[PDB]
Amino acid sequence: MESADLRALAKHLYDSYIKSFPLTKAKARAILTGKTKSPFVIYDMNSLMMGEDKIKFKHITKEVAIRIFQGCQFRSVEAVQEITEYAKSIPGFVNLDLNDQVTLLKYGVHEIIYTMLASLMNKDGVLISEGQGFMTREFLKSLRKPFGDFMEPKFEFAVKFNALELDDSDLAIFIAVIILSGDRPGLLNVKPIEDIQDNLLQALELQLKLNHPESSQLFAKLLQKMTDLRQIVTEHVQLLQVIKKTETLHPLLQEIYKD
Amino acid sequence: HMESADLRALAKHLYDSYIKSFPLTKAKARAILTGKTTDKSPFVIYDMNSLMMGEDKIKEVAIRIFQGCQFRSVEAVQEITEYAKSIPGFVNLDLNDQVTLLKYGVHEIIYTMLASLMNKDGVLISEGQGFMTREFLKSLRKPFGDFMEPKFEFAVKFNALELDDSDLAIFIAVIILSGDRPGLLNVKPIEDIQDNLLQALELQLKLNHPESSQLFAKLLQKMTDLRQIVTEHVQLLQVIKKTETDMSLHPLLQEIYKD
Ligand SMILES: CS(=O)(=O)c1ccc(COc2cc(C(=O)O)ccc2-c2nn(C(=O)c3c(Cl)cccc3C(F)(F)F)c3ccc(Cl)cc23)cc1
Ligand SMILES: CS(=O)(=O)c1ccc(COc2cc(C(=O)O)ccc2-c2nn(C(=O)c3c(Cl)cccc3C(F)(F)F)c3ccc(Cl)cc23)cc1
Repeated sequence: MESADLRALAKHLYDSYIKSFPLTKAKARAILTGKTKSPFVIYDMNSLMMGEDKIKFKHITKEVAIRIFQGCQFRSVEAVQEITEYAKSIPGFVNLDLNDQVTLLKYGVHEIIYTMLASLMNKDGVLISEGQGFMTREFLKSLRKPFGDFMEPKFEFAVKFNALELDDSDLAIFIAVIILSGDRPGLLNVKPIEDIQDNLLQALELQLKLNHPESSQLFAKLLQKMTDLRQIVTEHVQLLQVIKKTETLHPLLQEIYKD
Repeated sequence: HMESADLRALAKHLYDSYIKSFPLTKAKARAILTGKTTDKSPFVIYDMNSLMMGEDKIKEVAIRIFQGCQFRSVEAVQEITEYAKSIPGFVNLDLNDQVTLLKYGVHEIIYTMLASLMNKDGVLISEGQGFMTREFLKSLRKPFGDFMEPKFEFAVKFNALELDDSDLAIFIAVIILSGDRPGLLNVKPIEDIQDNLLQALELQLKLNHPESSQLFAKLLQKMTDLRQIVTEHVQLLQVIKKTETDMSLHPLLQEIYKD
């Protein structure tokens, strides 16, 4: 692969990335820093009870920490259809065996949600509703019994991840790399998936050297994050499993949020 | 007004979710029913002697058949639910509108998709391994005999249109997104999505059945009939319940009906 072909693959994903996802990282960083119609801030129970009436949330039908929990699930399901659509533009993806496509997404969406969620997060809280809102980390971390400790590990990850200082052109490729993992359980034909990931890895390597020439071994250091990424996704589901056996939904709803 | 290229994209997107969400396609089901094959060959159930043997093979009578359908309907509801999540726009509607669209739309879609498993003489069962003759079901006792046949009756008429899975994937999507369901909160954005699916359905049919005079018009007129048979169906279940008190329904099905 000559440099000309990789740079082309980079723009192809960067362009598709911009179209697929509602709030890019460049906009979210301008909002958080304060360089841009301020977001409505959620810092306690009373302000959330206001933000729902104001910034009318679509997941509203209930106890406070549960409602926060379920609004996240609503946003996750949405992001899953967003990532699914982005995958279709990864050169090669739509030519995979259809079962391999379903498998790659089934297993990759949590690591990619966790990743892109770092784009909307800083030390102190997280952007919501396409940047219209801001929910403080102090508030999320303070929620009761299980719900408090379910929220904080996200902020903890994102603070470490954001130290890498990636932008949207870096992330468009890094995301494509996650999807095309050849070690997902039960793939039928691994070779062409590794073939594509070897191509994206090549595109990721070059992008980083061009876009961060002063950041020694940034490529290696981001690949070690995918190590870290495997751990929080496991933690996550073993924390989901625990919520269910204690806390609470409508049978039709349960099918949507299944898995 | 969407550009032709954008619509055709929507068709391919939906056909692809259809192949992925539903296990027994219509193309496969017509391959079994036609026959001419040795491996794709159903065990036929036409009486009790055949029923007692197929259980070993395919692995009171009318009750167990009644119960087998409901277990199978629950499965189809989970399959349709997963399909709904990929209809572009669906997961972004008001959550209660989502439940409403599904609550009313699943029966209309099972009946449509059950016609794929049907010819004048019977129905595939157990993912195509089995086949149950219409005559036998029609011969079941008390109320249960007349419970099975109206499916065959609608299905023979519907299948005369000769649609394939690329046509049905869109027609199914159009059904889910009906803005005239009881109790929707935001009718406008549901219609907005349905106008695009209608647009996508018209073109697909005009291209895939160019020798079919007014196939689009005739196919929308089938949505008339479907509305009636769900009424008939739920009113015959209600009557069976006041007769067969042993019998229990599935909570997910139980939730859909109470409406
Ligand atoms: C209380 S509200 O209704 O006003 C409310 C609405 C919206 C949010 C923002 O949340 C997210 C936004 C995007 C996005 O914009 O791309 C992506 C993810 C989340 C989010 N997912 N998530 C999970 O638990 C989770 C995760 Cl990580 C991975 C997979 C599945 C899940 C699931 F399914 F369990 F949900 C969070 C936990 C904490 C926080 Cl802080 C955010 C998230 C917050 C509050
Ligand atoms: C005796 S068995 O266990 O081997 C057995 C298993 C499976 C069948 C096939 O049946 C179906 C298969 C599929 C499918 O494959 O997608 C889809 C639907 C039905 C089916 N549902 N149904 C109902 O009454 C019904 C319906 Cl439509 C909608 C909602 C709820 C119900 C419920 F709950 F009231 F039941 C039928 C009635 C007659 C016939 Cl002919 C078929 C069906 C047959 C035998």
